[PDB]
Amino acid sequence: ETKSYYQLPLMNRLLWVEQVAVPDYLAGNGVVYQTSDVQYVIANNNLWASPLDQQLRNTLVANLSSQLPGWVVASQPLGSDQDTLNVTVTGFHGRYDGAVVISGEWLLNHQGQLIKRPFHLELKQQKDGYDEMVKVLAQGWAQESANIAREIS
Repeated sequence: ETKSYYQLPLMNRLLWVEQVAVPDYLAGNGVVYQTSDVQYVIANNNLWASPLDQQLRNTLVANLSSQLPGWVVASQPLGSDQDTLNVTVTGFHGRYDGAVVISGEWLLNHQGQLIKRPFHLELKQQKDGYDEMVKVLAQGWAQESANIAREIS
């Protein structure tokens, strides 16, 4: 009966982070739990406090800002000569064995020059429950932000 809501915590050269694309199964209200090799279930009582695609974008901006001191990173356009970052997140969920999964692809554009990279991370949840699942998803999303920053540097 208890309803719980979740938020990912929020942490020159110009970098505009565009809207993060997510598929339908991750774009609902509920956090996703993969119950088997084939099935992903949307929780009914454990929900994102704001749209996951917005949370992914805002935390990516904050995470990138903290590791790129020579850059200005924003979710709103910054300048005509800016670089752009477009991300698709195809996995962002817990799994029946205690793993959490983060997957997708990012595309950096500098005046038409491109770097396009897939990502896939899997982390183990140490304690049970949706709180820990989301904590570990946020940790993995921060790790992916570090991967992108290392490339951007």
